[PDB]
Amino acid sequence: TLRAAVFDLDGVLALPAVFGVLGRTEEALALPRGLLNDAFQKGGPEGATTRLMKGEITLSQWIPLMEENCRKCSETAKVCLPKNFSIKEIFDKAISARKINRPMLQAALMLRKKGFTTAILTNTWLDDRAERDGLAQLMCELKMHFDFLIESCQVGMVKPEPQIYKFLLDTLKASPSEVVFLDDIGANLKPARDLGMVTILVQDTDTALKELEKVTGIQLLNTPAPLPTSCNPSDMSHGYVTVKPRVRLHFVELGSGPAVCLCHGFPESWYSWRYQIPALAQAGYRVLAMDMKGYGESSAPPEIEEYCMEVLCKEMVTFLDKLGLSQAVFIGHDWGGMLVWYMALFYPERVRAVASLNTPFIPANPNMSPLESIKANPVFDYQLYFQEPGVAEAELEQNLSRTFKSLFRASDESVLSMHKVCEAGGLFVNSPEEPSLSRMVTEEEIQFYVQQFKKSGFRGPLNWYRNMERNWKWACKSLGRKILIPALMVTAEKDFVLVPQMSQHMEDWIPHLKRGHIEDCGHWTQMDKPTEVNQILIKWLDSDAR
Amino acid sequence: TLRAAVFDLDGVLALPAVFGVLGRTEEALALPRGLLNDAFQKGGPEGATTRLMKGEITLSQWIPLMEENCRKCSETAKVCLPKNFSIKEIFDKAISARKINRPMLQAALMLRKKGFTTAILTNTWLDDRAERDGLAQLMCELKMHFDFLIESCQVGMVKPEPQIYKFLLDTLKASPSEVVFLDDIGANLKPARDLGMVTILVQDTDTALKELEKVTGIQLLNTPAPLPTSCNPSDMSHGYVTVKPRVRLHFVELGSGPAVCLCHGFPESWYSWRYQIPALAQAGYRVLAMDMKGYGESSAPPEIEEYCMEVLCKEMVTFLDKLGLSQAVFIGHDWGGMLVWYMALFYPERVRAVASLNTPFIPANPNMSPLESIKANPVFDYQLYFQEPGVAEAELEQNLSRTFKSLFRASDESVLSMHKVCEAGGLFVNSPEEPSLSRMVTEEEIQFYVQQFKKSGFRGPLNWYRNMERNWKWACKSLGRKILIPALMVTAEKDFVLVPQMSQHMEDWIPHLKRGHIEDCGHWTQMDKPTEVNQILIKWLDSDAR
Ligand SMILES: Cn1c(N)c(N2CCCCC2)c(=O)[nH]c1=O
Ligand SMILES: Cn1c(N)c(N2CCCCC2)c(=O)[nH]c1=O
Ligand SMILES: [Mg+2]
Ligand SMILES: [Mg+2]
Repeated sequence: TLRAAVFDLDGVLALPAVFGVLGRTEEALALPRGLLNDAFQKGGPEGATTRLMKGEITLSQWIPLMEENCRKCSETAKVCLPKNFSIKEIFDKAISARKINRPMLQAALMLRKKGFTTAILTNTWLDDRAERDGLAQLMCELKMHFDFLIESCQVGMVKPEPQIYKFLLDTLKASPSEVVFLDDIGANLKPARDLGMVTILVQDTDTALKELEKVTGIQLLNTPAPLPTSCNPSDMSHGYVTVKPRVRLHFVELGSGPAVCLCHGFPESWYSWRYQIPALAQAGYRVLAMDMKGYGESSAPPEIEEYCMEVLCKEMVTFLDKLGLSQAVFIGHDWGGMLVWYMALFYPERVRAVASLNTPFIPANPNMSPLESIKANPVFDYQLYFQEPGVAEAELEQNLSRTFKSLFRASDESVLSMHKVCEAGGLFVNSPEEPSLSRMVTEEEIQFYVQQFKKSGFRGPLNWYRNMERNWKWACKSLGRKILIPALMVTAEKDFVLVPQMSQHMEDWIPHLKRGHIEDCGHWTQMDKPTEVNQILIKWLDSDAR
Repeated sequence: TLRAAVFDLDGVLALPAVFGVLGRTEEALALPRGLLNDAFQKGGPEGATTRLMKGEITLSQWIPLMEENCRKCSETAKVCLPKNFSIKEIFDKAISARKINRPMLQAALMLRKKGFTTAILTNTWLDDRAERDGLAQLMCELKMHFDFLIESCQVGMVKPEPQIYKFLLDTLKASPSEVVFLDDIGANLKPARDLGMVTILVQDTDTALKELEKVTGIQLLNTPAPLPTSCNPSDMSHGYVTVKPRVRLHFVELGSGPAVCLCHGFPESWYSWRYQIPALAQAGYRVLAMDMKGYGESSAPPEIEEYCMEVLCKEMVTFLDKLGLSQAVFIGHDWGGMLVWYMALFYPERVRAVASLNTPFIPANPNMSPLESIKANPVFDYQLYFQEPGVAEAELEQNLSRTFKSLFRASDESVLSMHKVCEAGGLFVNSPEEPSLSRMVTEEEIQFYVQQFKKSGFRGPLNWYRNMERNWKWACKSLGRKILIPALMVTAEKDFVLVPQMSQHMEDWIPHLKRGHIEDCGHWTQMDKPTEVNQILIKWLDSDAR
């Protein structure tokens, strides 16, 4: 029967509440108990604060009204306000003090995931203070997780007036007995209750979640640790830049602050960074998640040499130029990892910082041809399989579902040995027709990649492996150099190809190199361990790219 | 015969040159004359500096090599280097000291405009210093104006080695006698001269321009003040955001730093900001130039109410939300101007600063219906003409060329009175079939707008005028408020509709309002006076949005 959950903001989705800054201030300053609260509510439905909450006047216009209220209350209470008493100051601090109550957001997220319509209904104000960005940020971080946000000052109504609850019901398209509504103010519950809504009086969070959990019959408390926020492809800003006549690059873009350019591996997509994109934006960065050349909505010319590193890097430079970016932080995985190390080596003026997941930096060997080098590691045999134009294409294109469902698997779920791929005749010769779904991905996610690869298939992506000689000769030019810009290498314990030991000599070429290491993590790092990837990246960005 | 011009960077396109920081430093510090220069060149083709300029080693690797050179030179000159002597320090300062030599860039721009292929050919380095962004910025600002930039450290060759000039010729696809090449170092000219290139030894800029002007037969010196940099539509990053199921907004995006969202008027385009887009990026801002709803590559639903202010503003808010932007600066012109004032009034938490060109803020009159209000000004008659769906569409769509060529004219070139448009039967009933081209626009520019309006025509744009009652009622909600965030109103002397006197009472509603005023400037502000618009905006952004 319950179909919808509605949350207040102050004291429910965000803590501490401001009403409790009035109380704390009165104490701190030894003012009569309740004095500030009395000034706040002065005049009831006709007072300054209701005008504020209804959108009639802005925060800044209200501040001196509260001021006057406070003087009038202190005069009748026959006390003096303290020299330097300041409403602006009290509220500035209160508004910046208040953070998202994570357990409550997590319970709302959970209810939405099992099918609840969720809404935030709040008494709030039009904030024109110099410091208003703070609150704008909070509301953005919160509102994205909900079906609706109803704000008193946008609708001209306030809790507890009954018309707002009618407006709520109509927005939900639900009847009162389908709604649970949580608030920290009992008078605000009363009208919800009159209509027959389940209402929860929120004091400490855990008790309200207990009541919410009992009343919905869904686990909300003690639940396992949830994944980071993912990206819905059709809610993203999509960007397109032509870097030369036949080639346009596509990217998804989110957030503001230093530019951070994300470069995926083979055979992937911008969407491989779906767990990192909202977290890095949230952390104060401008994320640009690419489709690399050959993929998704980026161009995919047929010719092998279009995909050598030299050209790929020059095109990434052109990308910054057309976007008007003097630098970006470059973070890559797998092939995207090899590329960013090259950006570091050939265009350090354009790289604010560099990081790689899985892909080590190993200088080219000027004496050994890369083909020969490759034969020296049984686990790189798949690379030789990939050389002959057409062969890997036909296997990889034959059944896209099975391709992604076979590749994208956690380390304890593998279905492809990387062993003697050439001899076997294929990458999948000995894996199922219909693979089971990895714990790492939903069916919908597999299908996005399938739809992406329907545009150009595997020729462009495979081409990235078909320039071993050209990249070797180019890389040899850089053997005298070191990487001396900020740099982060992230190893993944259970990547059986890019093993962590392959990265061991990196400090000889990158002496100030920083590291993270992720246990129990296979090759598809970003989706296998998205929580730990995000922590290691944000911590490194904040300390080394900021 | 001369088809190509080639410029050096240090001492030609950028001043002061660094070689002249070696000289200045020796003086400043009372070291033997030439000592630093000797350490710099130590070892000639095999020395640290040639390795640097060839890309073998990075700037940071080079610094201690120069150091050692300097010690060895001071030992043989039997002098002491000064306590705290520091190469890193000397070059940090030198590299940040050096700016674009504007008269030289302006001469290159001019030669390119009359058909020269232009190139920058420079001895430079792979810069990995903590401060490398400085140089990255300079190179970006410079390189966009040229056909090629050839860098010693990317090609593995250096001036004066002859192979670089051969590489130059091949890049130009020109023969030596078609090339003028300018350098401040005579030894670098010598090989150009051996091949039969016109060469110019650059000491003071003006003399070299005199020689360049005589040798090309094109005026370069004393030329009139050029326009700001414009945008080539196909070199821009194009962005797309879906704000709700039927509506996607298109924008062009350039630069990094605080977000600045540009909102054009009727019947315009993102491209109306082509003169401001490169200047504001260059000034340290992230520009987002919209196609507003109804225009260009943004969606254009048929229904009138899709274009009322309330919906338009909510959709702009959604736009920030999906881009992950807590705020943008909003700068509008004409209709875009009315909109940004509404963003200021209804979402001040989301507006970092607001500016309008031409469009004043005039509070809705709660006693007078807006239709009646509109009849009160003979020069708003065109607004009534625009009400009847279909009528203005048919006139405006009939001949797109003539539409834009009639509208887009400077104030002394007008062809349409705004007088009794209804009575006359149209906006163009008494203007030419084939109008002449305004000084403000080239034929190509008129045609971009024509191509844009071929996608959706004039229904969506006209709709912006068809919600006078709905916007009035909405605007009445805001009559108690003031705008107290930073705000800039720009009047244009010769706009005969949005006259400057219409803005006179603005300080009653916006008490800290700043102003600029542009003389001799008609309605199409951004293109009529792009240089003065840019100065007034950058100066206001830098002081009020920063
Ligand atoms: C299971 N696995 C795995 N499939 C890969 N591939 C990445 C994509 C191309 C083929 C190899 C890897 O690099 N490391 C692994 O551990
Ligand atoms: C010449 N002129 C002019 N055409 C306009 N229009 C803008 C576009 C819609 C019709 C009116 C104006 O607002 N001010 C002017 O001075
Ligand atoms: Mg509350
Ligand atoms: Mg020079």
